[PDB]
Amino acid sequence: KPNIVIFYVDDLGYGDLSSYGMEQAQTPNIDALAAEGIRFTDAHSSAATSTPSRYSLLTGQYAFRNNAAILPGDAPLIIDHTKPTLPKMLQKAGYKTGVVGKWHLGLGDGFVDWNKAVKPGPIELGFDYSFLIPATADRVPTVFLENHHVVNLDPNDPITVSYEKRIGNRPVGTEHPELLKMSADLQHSNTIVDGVSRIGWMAGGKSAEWKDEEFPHIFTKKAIDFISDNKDESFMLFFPFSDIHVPRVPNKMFAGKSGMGPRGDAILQMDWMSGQIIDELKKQGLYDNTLIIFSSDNGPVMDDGYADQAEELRGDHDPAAGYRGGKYSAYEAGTRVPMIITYPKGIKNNGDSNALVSQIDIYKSLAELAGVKLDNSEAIDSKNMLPAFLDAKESGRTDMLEESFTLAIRSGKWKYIAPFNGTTPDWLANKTAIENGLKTEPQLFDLSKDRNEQHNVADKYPKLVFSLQAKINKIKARK
Amino acid sequence: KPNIVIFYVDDLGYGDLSSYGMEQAQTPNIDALAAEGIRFTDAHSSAATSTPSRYSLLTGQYAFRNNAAILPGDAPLIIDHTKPTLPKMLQKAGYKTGVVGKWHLGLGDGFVDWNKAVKPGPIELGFDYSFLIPATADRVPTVFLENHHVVNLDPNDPITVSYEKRIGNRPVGTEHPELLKMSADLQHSNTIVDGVSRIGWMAGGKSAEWKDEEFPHIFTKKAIDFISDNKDESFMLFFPFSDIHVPRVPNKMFAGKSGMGPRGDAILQMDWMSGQIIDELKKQGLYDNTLIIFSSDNGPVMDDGYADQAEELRGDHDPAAGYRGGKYSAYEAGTRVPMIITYPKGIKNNGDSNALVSQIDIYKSLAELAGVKLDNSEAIDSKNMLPAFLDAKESGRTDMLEESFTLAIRSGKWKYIAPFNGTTPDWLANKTAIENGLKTEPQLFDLSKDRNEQHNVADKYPKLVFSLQAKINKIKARK
Ligand SMILES: O=S(=O)(O)OC[C@H]1O[C@@H](O)[C@H](O)[C@@H](O)[C@H]1O
Ligand SMILES: O=S(=O)(O)OC[C@H]1O[C@@H](O)[C@H](O)[C@@H](O)[C@H]1O
Ligand SMILES: [Ca+2]
Ligand SMILES: [Ca+2]
Repeated sequence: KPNIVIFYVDDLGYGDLSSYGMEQAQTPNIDALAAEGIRFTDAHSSAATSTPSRYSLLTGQYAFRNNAAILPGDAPLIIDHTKPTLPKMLQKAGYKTGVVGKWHLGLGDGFVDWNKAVKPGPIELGFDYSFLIPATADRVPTVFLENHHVVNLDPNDPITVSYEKRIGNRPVGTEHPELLKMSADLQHSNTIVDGVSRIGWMAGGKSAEWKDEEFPHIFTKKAIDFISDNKDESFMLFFPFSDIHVPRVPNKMFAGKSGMGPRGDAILQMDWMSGQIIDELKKQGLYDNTLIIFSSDNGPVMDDGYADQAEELRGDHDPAAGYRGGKYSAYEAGTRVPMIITYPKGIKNNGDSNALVSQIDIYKSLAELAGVKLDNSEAIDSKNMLPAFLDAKESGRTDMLEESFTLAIRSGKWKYIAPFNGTTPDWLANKTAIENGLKTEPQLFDLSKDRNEQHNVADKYPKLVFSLQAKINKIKARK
Repeated sequence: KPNIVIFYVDDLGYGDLSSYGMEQAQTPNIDALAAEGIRFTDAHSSAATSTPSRYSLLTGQYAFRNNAAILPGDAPLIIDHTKPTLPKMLQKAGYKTGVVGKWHLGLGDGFVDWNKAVKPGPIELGFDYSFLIPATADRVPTVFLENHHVVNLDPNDPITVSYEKRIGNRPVGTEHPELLKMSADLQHSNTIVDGVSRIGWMAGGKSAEWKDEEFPHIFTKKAIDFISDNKDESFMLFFPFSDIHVPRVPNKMFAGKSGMGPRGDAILQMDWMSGQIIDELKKQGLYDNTLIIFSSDNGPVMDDGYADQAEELRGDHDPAAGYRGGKYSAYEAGTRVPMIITYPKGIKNNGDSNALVSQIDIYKSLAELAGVKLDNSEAIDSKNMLPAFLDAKESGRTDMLEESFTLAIRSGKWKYIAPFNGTTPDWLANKTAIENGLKTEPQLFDLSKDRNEQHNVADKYPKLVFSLQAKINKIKARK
């Protein structure tokens, strides 16, 4: 039974790898995986934002089924811990499980006292070991959580977090721009730590504050500690990167080296972080009997809140590589992300694969790998794609959901986006460089003639529109 | 029968890899090789300069036995095309052979007419295909030699080359500093090509003129085509980089990216080119039955002829990694260079290896691997080291010669340098930033206690000094 490692990059776009087209900088370590293994060209995150994609990846359930949406850093755990989870399925098969990186699935069951035992958390979800950034890099609280406790927390300088009003004695970005390494939009202009303002306020916790620049070393180290401690048994590591999420404050090992600014330097950081872990697996002789899944939680974004020159220094770079949309979108670039799989022992055919695969398929696929029988209720929306994960010649799905602020479905070459008639959060206004694809009219595209989704042919094909819409409706009605 | 790829870097120091301690730049493709295979810490080129090390590589025979030393671009071939070579030996075992990169071994047998079929050359030494820089990048002729003919030669505009006198209409660096990308010493201030002045003068051949900045594309493209043409037979690629020899004119992809200027930038270019070919083997499915040898032709130099900010932008980087000497030197860093070997289908044990081994042993090791018996008189100074090469727990040599302007020998922990009572090139006086170990006294070091050869114990060990000189004497006298 192989080891499992899931490299999970924050906001990595389809074209954000040199093995997926990037010319202005290279990602040699990740590029090496694609050369050896299977490079997926029609693989998808379950959603176009973070919290819902992670929810599906770990539960095998569509995010809308529990209304999963981008969370604050003090939100309660959105996964019901009394139910099967992907890591839980693996412990069953005898795996040691661990997660090192950004969480963003919630913590606790109502009110998080950051100075006491924090639970339910990952450990209650079937992870033997955890070391987390609570939410995202740009949200408070601004600390690491190891298993059930905040790291380097001092009793006499206790932590409190607010998303309602300003608390504590830390400067805030709006009032002290001279303390800011980069300027930030109003949503991101609250409590300053390590010269960067964040979303929300945090009081206390000086001993426990993180230093963004120190991430690549902190997180690779904990990972390697986990691989070391558990090398004598079957282990699974979930490594959700904070990179390349804002704020991009890359390490000086990378800063200014991509020629694309902090966004590009962050891609570089990710690729070096990946390499440290892969190479350790190589040195310790674990690599050949390890299945590595490398992917992303959603599509790319340039300016996501900070004045980090992403647009000014982008040049010719296209982080979606010719697909319409990006982060937050129902268009292909919202969910169509790099996925690369390596497993020397088990891959029958290396090469590029265009199997229609969604990250929600990982659940049942690993189950088959681990030899675990699933309940009829466990991972209901998941499908076994293990053949297509190990053979670039196998096909994957017939049809596939993509979740955004609306819902969209792929059925072969067809791309349908259901009409949206709700309201969207105020911060979405900031992201208009990206076409979100939310219209009150139906949209239908043939990606085989129209890869970029520029020609809506729903008036040409009402037969098809009605069909695919009922499919989305029927999916929502699955009981 | 495994394929064989030899990556052979120019002037690569023991510490010019982050897998060997380099901190100011990252060499991920080469470090990935190190992590998977065996990383050698006591591995040596035969000599502390280019031509002789290359000579002992292909002949399995010490350089002094033919007075082999750094050659001008118009020197006749110094390897006897009538006698066996490493490529010829491989041809006996069925391999399709090729060399892409620099040569520096000489061409022809006296007068080279560059506008006609150049023979003898690499082809008569058992190479099926060759694409070459005839000498060094800082040496005329600045053209490519493909098999027996100059690439993109226009017969109306014939090439002539001289190292004695100025010929032709091209400007020289001594008259036109305004035309240069960087300033040079007077040795390197002759003919200007692509905005860099060379050693010696070249008339004619405008269409053949290469461009340093395109070297990575041109040469990785000829290597990959060589592979992709012979993916179906057993083959061997000798891939002698011009990186990182002076002039350092890195492609814009790497310019300014290392922090250490052109010298470090050439290291990044080296690594990118390695990954291009590594990734090719992996994509075509060849990697697992391919043995890769990665090493260097001699130790490191900072300033070697051009003003390229090597020293200024060094920081705290030590290319000799604490070893004494370097390029041209009789001290350890003159020959002790990085060496790495992978061969997924053959490596017994991976890891780090302190086997005392030399590049002269690659001949007889490969002849075991290819199963070819050698004459009593073939590769006579070569020894089979295949077990140390493929098993990180295996040891190597009892003794080992090191060649420079004097002779030295390693004898386990012992290092002895034979006194030097001779004369040296005026240009070596441009190289005094490095200690060359040329002394009229004998030198003895216990590398066990004195890694950086600081304490000459010739006085404390008169009998040992006699024994090791004696062996050097006996080694010269081998008929
Ligand atoms: O990948 S995500 O965690 O979904 O990104 C979360 C996003 O939420 C938005 O409200 C912020 O303006 C963004 O700056 C970003 O933090
Ligand atoms: O790497 S080597 O080919 O050994 O170096 C040859 C050297 O010859 C010397 O005359 C020059 O001053 C150096 O610039 C360098 O070209
Ligand atoms: Ca995300
Ligand atoms: Ca050299």
